[PDB]
Amino acid sequence: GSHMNPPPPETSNPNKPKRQTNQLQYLLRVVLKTLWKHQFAWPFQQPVDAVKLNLPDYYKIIKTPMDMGTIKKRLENNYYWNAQECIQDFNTMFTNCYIYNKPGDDIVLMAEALEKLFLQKINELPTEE
Ligand SMILES: CNC(=O)[C@H](CCCCNC(C)=O)NC(C)=O
Repeated sequence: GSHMNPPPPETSNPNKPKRQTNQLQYLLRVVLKTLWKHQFAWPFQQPVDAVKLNLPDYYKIIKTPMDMGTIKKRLENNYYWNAQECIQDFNTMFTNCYIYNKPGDDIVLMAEALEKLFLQKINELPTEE
């Protein structure tokens, strides 16, 4: 894509420690699956294209971008060490939306719907086995 968008967050790195846990499996099979198919997921399914959206300040404001396409690939590629690393990426995605956009805005209402669902599912994250 455009040189004015940053490289997306990495989804592979042989230097990073990785493991599968039952909590990470739940984050893929239950949490990400649930959020991904929601009516309001689409703005979150890939990195923000600030060029296409005509938002040239987006990567000046948001210095820790994150999206669910990145999270999906990180889960599928077993990139994470633990559930906390994955939960933080979801938390980062939601907070970026709330920092960059205004309380009334369509994208904020969309994020809030996804976040409500996320919280329902994380409250049920299984005991680590
Ligand atoms: C051109 N503007 C849009 O398309 C809007 C606003 C997008 C803001 C950037 N994305 C995020 C996730 O913060 N997207 C809608 C309203 O769904």
